[PDB]
Amino acid sequence: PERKRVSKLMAYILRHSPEEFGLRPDVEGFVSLNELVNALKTVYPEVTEEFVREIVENDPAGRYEIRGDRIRARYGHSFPVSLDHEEDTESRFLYHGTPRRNLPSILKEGLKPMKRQYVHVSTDKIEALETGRRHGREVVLLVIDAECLRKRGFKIYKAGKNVRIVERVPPDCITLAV
Ligand SMILES: *O[C@H]1O[C@H](COP(=O)(O)OP(=O)(O)OC[C@H]2O[C@@H](c3c[nH]c4c(N)ncnc34)[C@H](O)[C@@H]2O)[C@@H](O)[C@H]1O
Repeated sequence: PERKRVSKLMAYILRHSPEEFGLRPDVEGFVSLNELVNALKTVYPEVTEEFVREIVENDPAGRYEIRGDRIRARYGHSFPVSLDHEEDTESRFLYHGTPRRNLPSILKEGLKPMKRQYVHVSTDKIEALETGRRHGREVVLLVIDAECLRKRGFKIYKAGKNVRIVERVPPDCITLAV
């Protein structure tokens, strides 16, 4: 209950609107941990640094990263950020879940970042489908040839446990839609 509310607000601050709370993330997307706790307290005042450190440690998707006294979101940003994730050179197939209503536009334009900086995909079929279900009920599973992306210059990076980021996904690299 309360853990999900604080995590949703953390993602809003660290991915989209930090300046709304007086925060200035560095080029790599990090903000001061102390600054984040004080920002969160203006909405939920009974939050501590230990409560936030428990969220980061127990995050099932690996959303957040703490380097000492700093904290950032690892992906999902809507403002420019210089990330240092490792490249995914092993995956052959990647997956992306999206409402079926988006398929005609995707089959002509490919996957675009839209309001975010990068296109997000997954190595896990269940995670991709759950991600698509956020936007609507009827969801299709897209299968993406990873080597198709690499041969066209689009490197894939390991942003989370199963989450992967890439600049875009041309339609020719989408092999299947189920
Ligand atoms: O942690 C969460 O955030 C990550 C991003 O989630 P996604 O659902 O992948 O993206 P999001 O920005 O919220 O939604 C964008 C939406 O737009 C669709 C899309 C992509 N490309 C096109 C084109 N060309 N035309 C029309 N629509 C689109 C995407 O499929 C998506 O539904 C992720 O890690 C998630 O867990």
